[PDB]
Amino acid sequence: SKAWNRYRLPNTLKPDSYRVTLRPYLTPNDRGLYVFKGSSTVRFTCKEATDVIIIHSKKLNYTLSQGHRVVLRGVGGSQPPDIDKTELVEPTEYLVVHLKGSLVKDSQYEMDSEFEGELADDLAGFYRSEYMEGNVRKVVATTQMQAADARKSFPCFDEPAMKAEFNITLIHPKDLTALSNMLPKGPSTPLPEDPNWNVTEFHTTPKMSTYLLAFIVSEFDYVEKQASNGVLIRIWARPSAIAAGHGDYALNVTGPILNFFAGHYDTPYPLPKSDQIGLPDFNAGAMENWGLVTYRENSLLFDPLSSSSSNKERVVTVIAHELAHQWFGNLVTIEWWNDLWLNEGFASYVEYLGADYAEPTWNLKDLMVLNDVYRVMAVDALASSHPLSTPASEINTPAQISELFDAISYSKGASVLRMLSSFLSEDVFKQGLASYLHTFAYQNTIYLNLWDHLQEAVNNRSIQLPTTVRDIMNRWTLQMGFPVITVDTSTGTLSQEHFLLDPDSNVTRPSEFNYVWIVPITSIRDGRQQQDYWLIDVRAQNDLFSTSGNEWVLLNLNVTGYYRVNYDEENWRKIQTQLQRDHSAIPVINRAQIINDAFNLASAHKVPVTLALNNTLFLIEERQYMPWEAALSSLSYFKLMFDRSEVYGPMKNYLKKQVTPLFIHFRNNTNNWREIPENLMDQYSEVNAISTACSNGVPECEEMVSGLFKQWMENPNNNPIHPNLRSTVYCNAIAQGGEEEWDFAWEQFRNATLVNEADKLRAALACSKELWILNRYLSYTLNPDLIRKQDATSTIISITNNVIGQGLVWDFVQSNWKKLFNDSNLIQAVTRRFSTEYELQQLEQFKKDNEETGFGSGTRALEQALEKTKANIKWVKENKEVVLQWFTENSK
Amino acid sequence: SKAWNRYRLPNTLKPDSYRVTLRPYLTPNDRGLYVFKGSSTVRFTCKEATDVIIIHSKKLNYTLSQGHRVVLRGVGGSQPPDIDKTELVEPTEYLVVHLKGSLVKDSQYEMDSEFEGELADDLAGFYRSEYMEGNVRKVVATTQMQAADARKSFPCFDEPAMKAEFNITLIHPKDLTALSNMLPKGPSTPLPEDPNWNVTEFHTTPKMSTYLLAFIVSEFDYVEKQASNGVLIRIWARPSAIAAGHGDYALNVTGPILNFFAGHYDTPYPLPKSDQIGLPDFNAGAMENWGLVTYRENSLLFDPLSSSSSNKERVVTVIAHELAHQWFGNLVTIEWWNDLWLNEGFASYVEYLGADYAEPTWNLKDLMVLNDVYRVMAVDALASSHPLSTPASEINTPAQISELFDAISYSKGASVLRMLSSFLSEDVFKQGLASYLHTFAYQNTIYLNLWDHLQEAVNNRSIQLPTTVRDIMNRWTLQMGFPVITVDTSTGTLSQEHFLLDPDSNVTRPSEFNYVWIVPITSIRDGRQQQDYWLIDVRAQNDLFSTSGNEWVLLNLNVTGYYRVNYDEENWRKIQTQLQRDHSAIPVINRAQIINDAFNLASAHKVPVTLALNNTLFLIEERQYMPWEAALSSLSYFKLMFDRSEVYGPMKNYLKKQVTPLFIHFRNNTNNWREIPENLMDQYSEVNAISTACSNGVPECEEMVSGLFKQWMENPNNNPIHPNLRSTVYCNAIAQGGEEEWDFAWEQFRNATLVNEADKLRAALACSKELWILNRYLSYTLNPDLIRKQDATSTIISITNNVIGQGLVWDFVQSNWKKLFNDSNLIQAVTRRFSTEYELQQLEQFKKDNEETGFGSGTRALEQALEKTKANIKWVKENKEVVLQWFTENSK
Ligand SMILES: *[C@@H]1O[C@H](CO)[C@@H](O[C@@H]2O[C@H](CO)[C@@H](O[C@@H]3O[C@H](CO)[C@@H](O)[C@H](O)[C@@H]3O)[C@H](O)[C@H]2NC(C)=O)[C@H](O)[C@H]1NC(C)=O
Ligand SMILES: *[C@@H]1O[C@H](CO)[C@@H](O[C@@H]2O[C@H](CO)[C@@H](O[C@@H]3O[C@H](CO)[C@@H](O)[C@H](O)[C@@H]3O)[C@H](O)[C@H]2NC(C)=O)[C@H](O)[C@H]1NC(C)=O
Ligand SMILES: *[C@@H]1O[C@H](CO)[C@@H](O)[C@H](O)[C@H]1NC(C)=O
Ligand SMILES: *[C@@H]1O[C@H](CO)[C@@H](O)[C@H](O)[C@H]1NC(C)=O
Ligand SMILES: *[C@@H]1O[C@H](CO)[C@@H](O)[C@H](O)[C@H]1NC(C)=O
Ligand SMILES: *[C@@H]1O[C@H](CO)[C@@H](O)[C@H](O)[C@H]1NC(C)=O
Ligand SMILES: *[C@@H]1O[C@H](CO)[C@@H](O)[C@H](O)[C@H]1NC(C)=O
Ligand SMILES: *[C@@H]1O[C@H](CO)[C@@H](O)[C@H](O)[C@H]1NC(C)=O
Ligand SMILES: *[C@@H]1O[C@H](CO)[C@@H](O)[C@H](O)[C@H]1NC(C)=O
Ligand SMILES: *[C@@H]1O[C@H](CO)[C@@H](O)[C@H](O)[C@H]1NC(C)=O
Ligand SMILES: *[C@@H]1O[C@H](CO)[C@@H](O)[C@H](O)[C@H]1NC(C)=O
Ligand SMILES: *[C@@H]1O[C@H](CO)[C@@H](O)[C@H](O)[C@H]1NC(C)=O
Ligand SMILES: *[C@@H]1O[C@H](CO)[C@@H](O)[C@H](O)[C@H]1NC(C)=O
Ligand SMILES: *[C@@H]1O[C@H](CO)[C@@H](O)[C@H](O)[C@H]1NC(C)=O
Ligand SMILES: [Zn+2]
Ligand SMILES: [Zn+2]
Repeated sequence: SKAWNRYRLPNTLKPDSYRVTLRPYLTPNDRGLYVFKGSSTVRFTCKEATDVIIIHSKKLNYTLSQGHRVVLRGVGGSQPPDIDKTELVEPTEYLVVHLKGSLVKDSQYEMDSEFEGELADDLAGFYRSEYMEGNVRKVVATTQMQAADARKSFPCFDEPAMKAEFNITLIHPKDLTALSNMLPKGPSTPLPEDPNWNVTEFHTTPKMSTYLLAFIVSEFDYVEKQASNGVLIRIWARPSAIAAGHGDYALNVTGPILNFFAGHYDTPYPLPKSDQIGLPDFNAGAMENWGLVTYRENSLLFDPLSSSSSNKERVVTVIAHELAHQWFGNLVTIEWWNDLWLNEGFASYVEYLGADYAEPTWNLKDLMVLNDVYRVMAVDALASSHPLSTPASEINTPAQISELFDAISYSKGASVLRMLSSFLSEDVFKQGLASYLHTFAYQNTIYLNLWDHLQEAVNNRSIQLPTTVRDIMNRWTLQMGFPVITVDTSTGTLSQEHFLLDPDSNVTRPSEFNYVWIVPITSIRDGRQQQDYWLIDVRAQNDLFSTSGNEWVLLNLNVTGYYRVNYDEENWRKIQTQLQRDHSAIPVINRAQIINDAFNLASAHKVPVTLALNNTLFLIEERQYMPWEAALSSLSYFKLMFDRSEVYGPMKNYLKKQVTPLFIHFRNNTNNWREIPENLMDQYSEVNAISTACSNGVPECEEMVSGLFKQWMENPNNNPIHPNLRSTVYCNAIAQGGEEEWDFAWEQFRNATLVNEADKLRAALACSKELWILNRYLSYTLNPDLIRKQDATSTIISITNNVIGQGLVWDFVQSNWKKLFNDSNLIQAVTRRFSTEYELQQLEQFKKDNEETGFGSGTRALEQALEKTKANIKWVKENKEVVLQWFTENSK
Repeated sequence: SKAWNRYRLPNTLKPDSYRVTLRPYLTPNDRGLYVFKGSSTVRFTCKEATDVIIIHSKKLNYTLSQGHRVVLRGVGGSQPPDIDKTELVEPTEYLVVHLKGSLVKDSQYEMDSEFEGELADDLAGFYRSEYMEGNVRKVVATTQMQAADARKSFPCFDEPAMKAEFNITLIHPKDLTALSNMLPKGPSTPLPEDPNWNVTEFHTTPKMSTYLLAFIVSEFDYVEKQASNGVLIRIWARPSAIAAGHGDYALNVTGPILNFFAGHYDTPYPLPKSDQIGLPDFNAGAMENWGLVTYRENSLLFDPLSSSSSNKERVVTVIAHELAHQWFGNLVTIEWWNDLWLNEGFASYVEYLGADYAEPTWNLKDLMVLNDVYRVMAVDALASSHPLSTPASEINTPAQISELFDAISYSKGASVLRMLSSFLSEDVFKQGLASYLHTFAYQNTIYLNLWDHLQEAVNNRSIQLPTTVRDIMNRWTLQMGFPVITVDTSTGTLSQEHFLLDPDSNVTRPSEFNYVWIVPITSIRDGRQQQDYWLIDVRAQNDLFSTSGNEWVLLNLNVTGYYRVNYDEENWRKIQTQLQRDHSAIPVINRAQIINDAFNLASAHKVPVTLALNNTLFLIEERQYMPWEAALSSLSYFKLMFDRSEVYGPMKNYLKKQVTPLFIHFRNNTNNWREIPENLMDQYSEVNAISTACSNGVPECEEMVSGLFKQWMENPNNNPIHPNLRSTVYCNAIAQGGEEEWDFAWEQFRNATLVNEADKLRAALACSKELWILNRYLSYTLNPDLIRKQDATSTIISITNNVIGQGLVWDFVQSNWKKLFNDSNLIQAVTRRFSTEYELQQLEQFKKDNEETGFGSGTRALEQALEKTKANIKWVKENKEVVLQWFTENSK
């Protein structure tokens, strides 16, 4: 009941501005520690009389000044009380300054601090990243503040609605460049006590959130170009990468995307520059720090001679995502983390608009169906999912915050925005967004603020909707999950219900909306688009959905809406007949839909599993990427359920049959692998045909990959494998080979100069079929001299995806949990095969054994794993015989 | 405290003779059950007045007669009390007849019973075995009584010291032959109620134990020959096997071995015939029933065109073993099961004398070192081992009895007899045994009775020993374990201590002998045998064991003694120098000894592990079977400890290097696999070279086995693989191949006509590297339509030996224990890889979870698994780095 034991800051104090001086030491001290020393003054306003200053502080040591950890001074004549004592409260991460009296309402004060922290290799706060240039160790001081680590670099009111201006000074070796959000204010000057160091002050930032600050000291090089909106773009990276031209693609796209967004939203980018910088050690994909956007090397750099088309797509989309955040996150910021989707849903959707602008021939916007809609529907069909906007009172700790950086906030966020754009029209949507951005510039928002501005646009344009934007969109935002819409084409009746993969699962989170949605329904009849419809009730009838004779209908054209569709068996049969007659008559995205929806419906007991399997029969003559990818994504579940069972042979036999003609088509079309297709989707289709053919035993594919890899081994400096094919050739050559192939690939990995090439090798090494080799590799993932800490969990996950790595990794996780934790994606990956009572009991015991240690940001993933495991046991029992028989009877 | 709740029969009643009539029904009844109906009268003597008749009865249903389950009558004027009531007490397996008064001391009585039981497919008591002749189902009624199942066929005083004569009548279909211990008494007559059945009475048996009775009804055929001692031998088997000539080898050897034993022990076989019969369904290897010896088909039948030399050796040794029992077990019988070694140790040793007689060119007696001494030293180095003669009061239940049919009773029994023969001389030994057999014919013995007769021979021959036979041999019989004898060749000092694989293990069983032995020590100096020595104390000094200059000594010539030997490092170094200079200077058995002892000493921390590994270096030029087999046996532990670890590659690389020249030698010597070596040991050496080369990655071996198997697949009716090579070619071709090879081998298995061929295929199928295939195969082992119940556990063990089958089988055992148990070798096999705290905790939880179900005859194996797992964790921690480095540095 003491304020310093509660996780949210009091509302009594609100900062105005800060100055911060930080000095990283890039050589270890006598104790072998890398440290930084700093000072700060924060000016703040008392909003309500209080005798305590509660401010965030994490892993900082204070130098005493005038008898206490801090000094408190008046501003504009205020006369603050004396300090009694200070304390550091570790759980809530506060410095608590107990005062001898109360501060005065609507008065200002300043607090000065002098402090020191570790420049750790922990990827959080002010931290160190390392690389080698030949035999010379290069050490970089860099930052990652989001969500709650700005407090690990200096004391601050570290919540996103506590916006302030920041005056940053970096003291650094004179040979190294200091970078921050803003440009330097005047020249750098020698430090008086030691002229081997420079003092670099930066101009004051705009009013902004603490989680967006960045401080970097390095000897990076850069390329640069003024963008057409007058903003300076620089791409910074290790000197060898810049000299090799690997920053050139980022330079080609960054300024043009930034200018595109500024124009599209009628809202200028207000800062003089936007630096993009690639770090050797970085936790997430990238981070949108305002003026100094940071990236993993693999998300920013690109080598036209060794990076794949998929890598190129990653670069432009991640850049577009980070640039989208300059508007959705930086200029306008979430009030609190519970509404994270206002940042992340927007950036995840808007990234495709930016990438499409930069690369108009690629057709990327379409991939959102796979990358966003279907990615998130897997978890959002669980009773243990969570709403897009969780109630703010439930999100308090750093672990609970971290947990929200998930498929819901990103991918469901993007999907619901895609749907909204569709029913408003994009022109009306962007009009409402321009108004939103203008109104809340330099401020913070909740979900209701967005609806108000979209409503203003709807009202201006006289768009008629069945109710207000707020009431439609609250259904998609405040309750978890999504509906299945079931059509009876005999009568034209539609109904909706909350779609649950397990009908038996226990939804315990109440919804004031009763898990009923207001649903925009598009549709086609025999390939022709019909009038749009709004389903407002649990059930309705309309002749739009009635058919007679040979006619079929499909709902959700191009899957713009966040919902699944079921039909009566007769309409499904007509759809299957269409797929056999001329599959091109159904839009490509809807061919993906038919497959993906039917597999999920089968899990939920809404269609027979043989109906979903029958929907894959036409794939033998499908050449498009997307329907194959949707099928392989759904069948991934079958592999997880069955790859340790009698069902697996027939399953592989079936996939071998379905993919062989496609594999042969590509063998011929590429002139025996000499060329790659012109169209991006065809390039992806080719990779999937190869991967699928090889995984399922097509002998020509096994011969091809082993032959190519052997040719590379014989000529290591002349890699004969096209970059697009490397991941799959490397993985399958390692799977088909033995110790000699593995060791070759490991040495290539250790000696890698490109992160893209290292990443492909690192995944490939997990493809060994030999248990002893997987165990040895597991031991390397934990050694930061061998595999970078940023990549440890990724590599462990690659091992667990291998059927032979399953028991290995699960036993390792159970055995080492305390050590791993104390010193989410992992839980999800290691548990997804579970389909037995034995495994369930292990998982329940794992929860019990580690309840005290806690599961931190993996807490919800554990609940979800328990729910899925229970569903899987029942699903396997119900389906194993029918599935075995189906694959056996259809694979010949 | 009621006698009927105690496991041992009272001493109040002792049977004299029995008549038993049994009638099996070889077609199912209306309820689908196969049943047998029977009657019995037992005549018994009251030794002490009692008002209860406690007699064994298991799974029998009684037909009421004169108002009770049985009728009690007087003999020779006795006048028994009326019966009050009877009860069946299931735990102790008794029929309990409560009387209205007491029986009279030294009077006789008769008890009549009429009963019915199931002719189950459970391999115990009177049971059914099944085979197909074309499409016609053949059903056989057959028996297995040992230890405690005679009571499952008729009520009896079912303990081995309750000897009696038996008068057996079988009522059977007129077309089927009835067989029992004795020959028929007069002609068979039609059953009056139904002339489709014959009534066959057999002559009275000698006085004998209930566990030796046999009753068989079949349409088997036979071959026959009168043996030179006038005894009729017949070999009986399914008609197709006999017609094919597959009983001919057994006929060649059986009579001659029987006559050899009768001559050797100066003790005639007293019965008119000895039938050998091979059953399609049979639990153990064979069973020595007096006059009607039963066998698995794979232990009796032999096909010169498809069976291997190893199979041939199995046939002659198992026949010799069963014939040895006619003297050691049947004529003279253990008093109680605690002294089982008096039957099984003798048969296990004497089998080699008989087999050597029949096949004098094979040199089999030598293999006892591998098959007996080293087989048992593994378990007898645990604190949880047990003495050869366990105290009788500890052995009470059928589970505790069953448990004693183990490596101690068989192999340690044989080893201690080998040692005894060596120090007495065989001539003195057999003189004492002839006296033993003469004195105790038709009676029962304990271990002390044997020593008394051996002493009589020693006394007659004036053999001088350091004490009596009893006092020497009690050290080897009444306490578990064996000594390590450590020699300091600097001073000629020897000492002994109880050898424990884990120095930290807790020996809780006290020994009145303080784990000190009296040890006969043979020795050689530079290849020349020295005078024998007796170590009587914990330590001694003698110049026999002192060396100077270049001389070396070795103790335990040809490993006649049941002990391990360690030396000072200097003598070990001279031994290693001898192995490098001219390994032929050390007797072949002692080359096996040097290897095997050093590996075990290394586990016990008595020598560095690198010393044991260094002792294998000379194997690169070793061509003899035995030292290689001893090395591979010891290295099996390294494989179990390391085949899921980084150590395994270097280990395989080392074995590949060591075996390649031998593999190439055989490739050349056999004219590229066209021929097999003439000498039996060389034939075994060839198989081991192939197995080892293929398991460890010799490319010429992988090519050879895959090529041969493919050639067979292309010509299924013309198998190109020599029988000696089939097990290893089949296993490695399956491991190297995929689903197509596996499926070919499975269909060959299902269609097999020879048990020998089926057995090789059944083992080979467990060699798949694909987890899904092993899981599918696991599901077949449990289906009695696919794999015979007699072979279920064997096949499961083959799966668990595969590194990929480890997690599979262990999880299966944990998950299905209650079901498996309620509806020992398995425990030992599934746990032998355990070397981690994680696995230990699983094992401890497994014990806890199933404590109530109990572990029956697997109880001691579980205690041993716990002890070994704890030792393994420590051993891996202590040795993994040094072993990794050694294999890496020595494999190049
Ligand atoms: C971070 O740097 C900025 C920019 O230099 C500082 O803002 C400046 O602060 C000064 C001193 O407070 C402002 O002048 C004063 O304004 C007050 C009204 O609040 C007036 O009563 C005084 O007479 C005086 O003129 C100045 O306007 C302001 N400049 C800008 C552009 O806003 C800021 O204080 C720095 N913060 C910290 C903690 O160092
Ligand atoms: C199993 O069969 C044997 C052999 O037929 C039976 O042994 C025979 O039993 C009879 C009747 O007891 C013996 O004759 C009797 O001997 C007693 C002395 O105990 C004497 O007082 C009577 O005057 C009478 O002669 C006969 O000697 C004996 N034969 C042999 C060779 O031992 C045995 O009884 C049968 N057991 C059962 C339970 O059916
Ligand atoms: C902060 O102080 C603690 C406690 O004295 C010390 O262990 C730690 O090393 C200090 N951190 C730094 C970066 O100096
Ligand atoms: C360091 O300061 C000097 C002036 O004192 C300036 O010329 C130089 O460019 C600065 N260098 C860096 C890397 O900040
Ligand atoms: C960047 O654009 C230039 C000019 O259009 C082009 O030549 C170059 O290939 C582009 N670089 C990359 C890496 O795509
Ligand atoms: C709506 O129209 C009003 C009045 O013309 C205008 O001022 C306002 O900016 C418009 N809002 C939106 C969201 O278009
Ligand atoms: C799947 O197709 C088969 C073969 O045409 C058909 O018999 C079966 O009914 C289909 N399954 C369903 C659920 O319609
Ligand atoms: C490792 O990479 C270096 C530098 O990029 C290259 O020169 C060399 O060929 C590679 N080393 C090996 C052993 O292949
Ligand atoms: C013995 O009786 C029990 C109980 O009535 C019955 O279940 C069982 O089938 C009987 N056994 C035989 C072989 O008839
Ligand atoms: C059955 O009995 C008859 C005499 O009744 C006899 O001739 C025949 O050999 C007997 N057969 C068998 C198999 O016991
Ligand atoms: C049995 O002995 C005969 C005669 O010596 C011999 O010809 C035959 O090969 C032997 N049979 C077997 C199966 O060894
Ligand atoms: C020992 O000798 C006695 C007297 O000659 C003889 O009767 C007895 O059978 C012999 N015993 C043994 C075991 O040789
Ligand atoms: C094993 O042999 C190596 C190489 O000759 C030697 O250095 C080492 O001492 C030996 N190990 C032992 C325990 O003697
Ligand atoms: C199975 O064995 C039979 C009878 O021994 C043989 O005739 C036939 O060739 C085998 N069947 C197959 C399919 O190989
Ligand atoms: Zn983002
Ligand atoms: Zn035996």
